Amino acid sequence: SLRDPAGIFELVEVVGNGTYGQVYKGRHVKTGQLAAIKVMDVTEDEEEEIKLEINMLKKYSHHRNIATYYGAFIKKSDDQLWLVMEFCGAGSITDLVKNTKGNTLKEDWIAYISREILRGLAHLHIHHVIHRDIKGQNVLLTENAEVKLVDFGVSAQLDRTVGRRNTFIGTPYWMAPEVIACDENPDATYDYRSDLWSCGITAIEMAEGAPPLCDMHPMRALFLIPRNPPPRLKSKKWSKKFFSFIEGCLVKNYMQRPSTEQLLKHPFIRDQPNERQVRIQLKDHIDRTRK
Ligand SMILES: CNC(=O)c1c(C(N)=O)nc2n1[C@H]1C[C@H](C1)c1ccc(C#CC(C)(C)c3ncc(C)o3)cc1-2
Repeated sequence: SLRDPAGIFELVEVVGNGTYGQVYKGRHVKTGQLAAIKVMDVTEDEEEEIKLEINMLKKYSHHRNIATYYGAFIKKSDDQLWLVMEFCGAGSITDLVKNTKGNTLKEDWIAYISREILRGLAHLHIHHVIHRDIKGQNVLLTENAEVKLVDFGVSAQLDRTVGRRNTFIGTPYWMAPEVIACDENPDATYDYRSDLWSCGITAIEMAEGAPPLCDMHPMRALFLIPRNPPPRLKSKKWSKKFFSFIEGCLVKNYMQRPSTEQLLKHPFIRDQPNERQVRIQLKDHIDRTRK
């Protein structure tokens, strides 16, 4: 039932990569409006599973902190599946830190971005959806400094032979301990609280420019996350509220880790006086980097 994108959408250039496939800057032919397009090689037997993934994307993307779902297309050739969503022109928060002097963001910026992540997560969690891949690369900015989540998990449940696009393991650095299977955790599953650990790692990334364990081989990092104590910010310059926020996100045992609603009520998230100027400071930084 998925039509060919010819005359509807066109690919302009590559903007990045997912765990599988590539993400392009795309254009709606008739209006010229931009859209981001996730292009992945798919076989004709993957079709039934993809249709189930589509309905999940459509249903839970209707929130201002989640990139909006536009539509799905199959470019016949293996064939290509095109997942069309809202374009977030200012790129990822990973790019934002990398393109800032000293590779560090102001604490009030971290507070604003983290709250927006948490609001997007709260919307997903209330609908029984775990994001499963929160990281700076999956947290995007638009031209008017709006924060949007991308690439929330839509797979599994069919017991089938997992399709090629779902056979890859991404980066481990933002993974919660409980998600990594070991001798004491044979069936390591995602809990909604696994996203909160990832949110905490993302705040360290905004603060230091890199997640903890960045100097290690990804396989070595995967082994250390379940064994290592909660990660900490290296500098002492940070406020007591920021250290307390990181502590909450990064409670080692997920069983005592706070919920998304509890973390949205944390003073570092809840008490944002300079909220108005932060959004202005971000918009001005977006334009400064663009040119
Ligand atoms: C400048 N923009 C981007 O770089 C940009 C944009 C975007 N939407 O603009 N999207 C991405 N990127 C980067 C590549 C990687 C991060 C990346 C990686 C994965 C994805 C994605 C995705 C899907 C599953 C299609 C989605 N998410 C939300 C919905 C409704 O559907 C998107 C992106």
